[PDB]
Amino acid sequence: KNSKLKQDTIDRLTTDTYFTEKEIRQWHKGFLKDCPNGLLTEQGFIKIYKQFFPDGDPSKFASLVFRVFDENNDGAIEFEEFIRALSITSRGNLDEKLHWAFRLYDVDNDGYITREEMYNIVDAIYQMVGQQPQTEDENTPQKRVDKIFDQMDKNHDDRLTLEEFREGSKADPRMVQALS
Ligand SMILES: CN(C)CCCN1c2ccccc2Sc2ccc(Cl)cc21
Ligand SMILES: [Ca+2]
Ligand SMILES: [Ca+2]
Ligand SMILES: [Ca+2]
Repeated sequence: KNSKLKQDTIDRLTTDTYFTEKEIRQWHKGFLKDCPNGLLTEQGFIKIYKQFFPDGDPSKFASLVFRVFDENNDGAIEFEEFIRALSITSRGNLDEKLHWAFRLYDVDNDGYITREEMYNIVDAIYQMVGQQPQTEDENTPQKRVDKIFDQMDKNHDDRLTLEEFREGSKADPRMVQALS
């Protein structure tokens, strides 16, 4: 019964996250309000994003986030996955946050961010806003991303490793700023 919070789950969570046992039990109550039976599917996750961005279509972005939350790739976000992601994004140190962002941009999980993956995240963000925006010629989404990508791509091989992305993002936080 996915609804019941087991002690074994709490034990791993207090080891792996910055939440106390009392905080985890309180979060489990709120989690059950949005997800009474304890498992959030991708459609369920898209549905919550749609409510929050009524003038856009956040489906593409929500699906990208969902796959990073769903660490075991079983098609549902369990409470333990929710708490782990919340710990990283709301309490984690800068290296932990940037690793999470790297996983979001690395759509195919091959260990590299390509320009095309970065374009795709940006396009998804624009869709969520609800705008495929007309831009001046030098301000196109591709042009903006390309200049930031080029500065992070220190060996100019058209892909970003975790280290290129993380150190580059410390000098220029815009790619991860856009995620929030
Ligand atoms: C205000 N709230 C909806 C929580 C914040 C938004 N958001 C989110 C959505 C639904 C369930 C959990 C989360 S945590 C989170 C972590 C990373 C990113 Cl990129 C987004 C989110
Ligand atoms: Ca899962
Ligand atoms: Ca990739
Ligand atoms: Ca590179």
